[PDB]
Amino acid sequence: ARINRIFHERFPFELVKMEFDEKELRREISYAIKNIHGIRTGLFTPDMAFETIVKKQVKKIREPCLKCVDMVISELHIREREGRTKEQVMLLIDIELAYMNTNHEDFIGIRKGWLTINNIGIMKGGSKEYWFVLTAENLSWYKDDEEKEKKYMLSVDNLKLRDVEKGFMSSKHIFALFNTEQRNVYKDYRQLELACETQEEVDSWKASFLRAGVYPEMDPQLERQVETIRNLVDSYMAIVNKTVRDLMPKTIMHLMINN
Repeated sequence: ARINRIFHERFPFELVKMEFDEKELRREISYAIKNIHGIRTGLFTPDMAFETIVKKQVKKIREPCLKCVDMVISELHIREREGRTKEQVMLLIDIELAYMNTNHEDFIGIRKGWLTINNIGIMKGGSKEYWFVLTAENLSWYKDDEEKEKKYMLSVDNLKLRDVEKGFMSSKHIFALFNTEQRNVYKDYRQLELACETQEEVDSWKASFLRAGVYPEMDPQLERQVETIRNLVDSYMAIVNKTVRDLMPKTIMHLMINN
């Protein structure tokens, strides 16, 4: 049975092969919102945009759960018991689809790093380094990784993202945050041309800014609704994986091995 225990701790590997294309998840969230409103208008995000995307991904779990039962039967009347152990695995998944419990270990119940300001004003020299935290809502500056100072901030929206021309440092690739409707870019430091340690870091920052909602150098509302639903789905599917990992061995131990 030290082989069986590997299954109970190899089954977690099958549950992470269930890959999906992100742009297909966003596509289905969008069509879900539109079909839920119907003829009406989108004042608030509907619940079924969350419930029906989650219910769709949970149904994918039936397969690996029934693989786990077959593997354990290989290691081990045992056939007649297989007819009863697999009902309780299907019936446990059905129960997961019957009700959506949002009261625990859920949101209801994005990028960090050091950035250097390349352009320095008349009152300062060298370069200015600060600890930067990016969220989907706002930008914040700090003097250290402890994130205690809370001195400068920028809005994710009403802001634009751009690359830079030739002449900027190549050893510390520089991007820029800027506005065109305002002269002062959220306590601007000479157009906020910020250097990173590597070019890959800049690209990752640009991706995070775009995800947050920074405009590159239905859509305004639908994209925010799609993003909100996507994050809520991920957090709730983390719960569903923990429950399945911890309930499969006990269902097999009770119904098959101990009998």
